[PDB]
Formats: sequence, C-alpha cells, structure tokens
Amino acid sequence: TRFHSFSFYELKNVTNNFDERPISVGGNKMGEGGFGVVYKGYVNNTTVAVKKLAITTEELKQQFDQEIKVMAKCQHENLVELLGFSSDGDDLCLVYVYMPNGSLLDRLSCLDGTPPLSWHMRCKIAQGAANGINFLHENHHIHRDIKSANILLDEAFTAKISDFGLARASETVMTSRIVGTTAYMAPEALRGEITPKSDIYSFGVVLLEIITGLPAVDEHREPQLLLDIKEEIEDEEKTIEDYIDKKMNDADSTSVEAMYSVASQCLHEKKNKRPDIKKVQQLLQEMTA
Ligand SMILES: O=c1[nH]c(N2CCOCC2)nc(N[C@@H]2CCCNC2)c1-c1nc2ccccc2s1
Repeated sequence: TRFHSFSFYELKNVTNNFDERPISVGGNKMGEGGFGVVYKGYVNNTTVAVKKLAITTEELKQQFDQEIKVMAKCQHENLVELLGFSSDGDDLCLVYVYMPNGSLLDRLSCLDGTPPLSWHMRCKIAQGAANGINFLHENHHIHRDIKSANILLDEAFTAKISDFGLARASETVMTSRIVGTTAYMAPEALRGEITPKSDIYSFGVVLLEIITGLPAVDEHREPQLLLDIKEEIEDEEKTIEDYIDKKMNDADSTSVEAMYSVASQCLHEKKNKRPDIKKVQQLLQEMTA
C-alpha cells in the first residue's frame, strides 16, 4: 500500500500553525509523549490527526520510516489508518484518520469530563485491541509499546492500536537501546530482549487498567505499579472484585473474572508460560459468548 505525500505548509495551515493550545481555548493539540505531538486538522474534506515528530534527529527519522513501513504492510480495522506523511518541511509529519474519542487512557481516566466507559464498551475495546495485536504478530511485527495511551478510540469506540515507530519485524533478539514504557514492560523487555511475548505482557497490564480504571503507575498510590495487584490477589489478601472500577454499573463478576484470568496469564513473569495472542483473542471472545 502507498501513501499520499502531503505538503508541510498545508499541514501547518490546517492545524493553525501547529498550535500548542488545547481543544477548549481554540488550539489544535491532542496529546504528546509518543516521540511527537498530535494536532487536530481538516484536510481534503476530512478531519485528521497530524503527528508532528519531536533523542537523536536520525533515530526520530528511523521511527518515522518504520511507522510508514509497518503501516504500508499492515492495514486492519484495529490499527490506526495512516492517510499520508510529510518529509519536505522542518518537522516530520504523519497524517492519520482522526480518532474522536482520544486514547483508552484518557477515557479510563474520564479526562475533560467524558462519561466513564461501560463494561460492555470495555469488553469490545479489549477484544478489538487483541485483534489488532494478533494482526501485527501474524505479520511478524512486535509493537514494543503496547499501553492504553497507544490504544485509540474512533467514532464508534472501536480500539485502534497506534504508534509503530518502535515496532520491529521478526520474519528472540537483544538490543542496547531499551525502549518502551516501564510500567507496562515485561521483565525480559526491560533487560533488552525483543520478542512478541513482551507485547502479551504489556497487554495484560492494559487489561488490568480496563478492569480497574487505575493507571499502570501512580506516584501517589500503593502499590504504585498496577501489575503488583496480581500478587495481592494471588497471595489472597484481596480479590479482583475489590479492584473493579466503581465507575461502571453493568460489570458482572463472571465476565470480569474471565477478563482478569486472561490478564493474569498474560502477566506470567516467564515469557514462555504466557499465552500467544491467538489464545488471548480466543479467551476474550469466549468471555462475551
Ligand atoms: O485523532 C486523535 N484524536 C485525539 N483526541 C480527539 C478528541 O479530543 C481529545 C484528543 N487524540 C489522539 N491522540 C492522543 C494521544 C495521547 C493521549 N491522548 C490522545 C488522536 C490520535 N493520536 C494518534 C497517535 C498516533 C497515530 C494516530 C493518532 S490519531
């Protein structure tokens, strides 16, 4: 698949000169951290998300080329759709289909007054995100940064996996440049190993965030790291019912326990004991069915 080459000045013009101001006051900024800032824009009769990239300038160009490579090979309903790019101007830009419901992290934290996600919507999001990871693993790609901030939500709250800049083709390797988000990383990924089993572990943390509505890491909380609740529950001090997000009215114990069981299996500290993505996908389908 081939993409449209956008002019930097067209992207600069539709995003109000890449405004740092947010949604309310009159700017276009939609979020940052994923090695760039995402801005809202309107191009060729469509609402778009324009990611202006902003380690080394060469490493940032490597991730720009990697994102296009992965997106050229990988088209799926549970991956964000790349509409084009821009290399001509000062800053590297990636253009996507606009995701009106932001990220799963934003929606789990009810950022900007949005209503809490229902258990019914959370199940669809978990299944959709697992279908997106399955498609990546089937095409021998390792995401390397699976987290709720990288699961975007469209007009129908369909889960769309994003950020393929750090993605690696497999088609267990070792690396000197350890990348990803600490609170979601498998022990072997924190040591430099590159394997699709690390994406399964990170997805297990995403499933706990979905059940609990709690962020993967919170400086003002005990445990500070969400993955530690797996041990508090296993060493029967608590149960998953004590951790269910109170901001839901439709969560039943049976399906929550079925999602928690998938998460627990994903979070096995030994990479070879974790289920593969097809098994995770099967278990999430049986939970609903
Ligand atoms: O299209 C988008 N809309 C919004 N909304 C729209 C509604 O108002 C709030 C902002 N947020 C986005 N991402 C950020 C990511 C960081 C955390 N917060 C959300 C995207 C995309 N972000 C990306 C990122 C990579 C690839 C494609 C896309 S599309």
